[PDB]
Amino acid sequence: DQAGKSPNAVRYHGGDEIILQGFHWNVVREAPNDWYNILRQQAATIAADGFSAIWMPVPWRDFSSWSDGSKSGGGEGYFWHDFNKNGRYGSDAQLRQAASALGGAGVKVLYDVVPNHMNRGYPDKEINLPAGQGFWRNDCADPGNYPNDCDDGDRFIGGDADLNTGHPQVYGMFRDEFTNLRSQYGAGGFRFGFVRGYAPERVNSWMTDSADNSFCVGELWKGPSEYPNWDWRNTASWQQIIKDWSDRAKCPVFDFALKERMQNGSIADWKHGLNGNPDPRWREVAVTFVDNHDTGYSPGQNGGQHHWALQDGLIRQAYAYILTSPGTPVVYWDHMYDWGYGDFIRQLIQVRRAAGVRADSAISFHSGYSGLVATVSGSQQTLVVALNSDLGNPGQVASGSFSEAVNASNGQVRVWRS
Ligand SMILES: OC[C@H]1O[C@H](O[C@H]2[C@H](O)[C@@H](O)[C@@H](O[C@H]3[C@H](O)[C@@H](O)[C@@H](O[C@H]4[C@H](O)[C@@H](O)[C@@H](O)O[C@@H]4CO)O[C@@H]3CO)O[C@@H]2CO)[C@H](O)[C@@H](O)[C@@H]1O
Ligand SMILES: [Ca+2]
Ligand SMILES: [Ca+2]
Repeated sequence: DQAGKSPNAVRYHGGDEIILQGFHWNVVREAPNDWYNILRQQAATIAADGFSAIWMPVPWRDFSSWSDGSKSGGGEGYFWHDFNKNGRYGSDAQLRQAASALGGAGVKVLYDVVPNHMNRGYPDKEINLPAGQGFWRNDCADPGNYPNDCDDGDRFIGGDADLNTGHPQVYGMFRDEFTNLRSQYGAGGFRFGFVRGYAPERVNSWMTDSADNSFCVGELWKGPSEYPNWDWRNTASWQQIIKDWSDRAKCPVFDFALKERMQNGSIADWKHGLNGNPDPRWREVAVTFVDNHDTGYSPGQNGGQHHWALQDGLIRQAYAYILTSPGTPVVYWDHMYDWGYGDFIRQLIQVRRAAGVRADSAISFHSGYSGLVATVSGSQQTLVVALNSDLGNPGQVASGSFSEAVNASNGQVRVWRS
């Protein structure tokens, strides 16, 4: 494991990580209070599969509950009331045992953190911030969903649970808990959620104070059409918007530009994600993914959230693309361990490592064929990747001598290495 910051000081931890999203939406309902025991038990496997890091669920306890007729949810971590670690995924002691086993197997533990809001109304919680002290967004006039005096980012729904993350006491609180996660729970980095809710610069401060040389990734899911008409972003590309956030927070960013193309464009169009950017400074900060607990399905209740899921017909193509390309890839728990894409992903992880593909490796796209044809310059080998393509052999598009590395999905997924 390579451990530094990028040339622009972005915290991509060497640019060589391969992350597993360590949970699905329905885990708290499917294996109540047992998740950490399960992960503890799977540690050796996760490490054997080739993952360098695991994205853990929010460790802060969440006893929330909601019902929207058919749909219902709560307890997943995103509506926490406390920093207490005895929540729906397991106890404090089990968490420590899981983190210790993962770390012991050499898998860095990244914690999902939600600074934007908290379960304000929760009757019994250890964190009680009164009103009238500027601790809350609604302590100030709130015209709509844009920054106000008590909150420099968007709000979550009504904004009534939004914290003034910039308040010295709120900043501090989070800052000490991050430090806590690092010293007592083996945290190797963080996943910042709902980054549109507070300033980018604040994530950099938190990273600076608590875990400067660690890995971080921020979730910025906000289209151009969501910015005011006068904002440069209202007319920017998805790439530009996420790139900008990355620049300010000094953290890699989830590639929603790639996700958007996978959903709305054809496969040839996948070259328009951040990870396909010709400028190394742009592609090395992209954290690529096929689906997460928000966009994808999950085993169990309601099929999970499935807000923007990739149809089954592009799953193998999608994993072949992120696993062989620039940016830092993330594998969703379910595709790996529930749905049987495990052996296929294991092979692609081995191909990526053997070719020495990393965050900044170059990528060149070929246009004389159907599908997506790309040449990836790994530090150890060159790969030719052909997805849903009429390409016949690697020599038609690359110089050198190639061997087959992967041939799946009836020739729809083909990978060759020099
Ligand atoms: O008091 C604040 C608000 O409280 C009530 O809001 C409810 C929402 O209506 C529910 O839909 C739900 O929200 C979920 C959300 O649906 C779910 O997707 C998840 O979101 C995370 C996301 O997974 C994650 O990746 C991340 O980065 O950010 C998202 C936001 O944290 O979790 C949410 C929280 O459980 O629950 C809330 C709270 O129960 C109320 O209806 C509102 O009117 C009120 O403003
Ligand atoms: Ca690394
Ligand atoms: Ca906010």
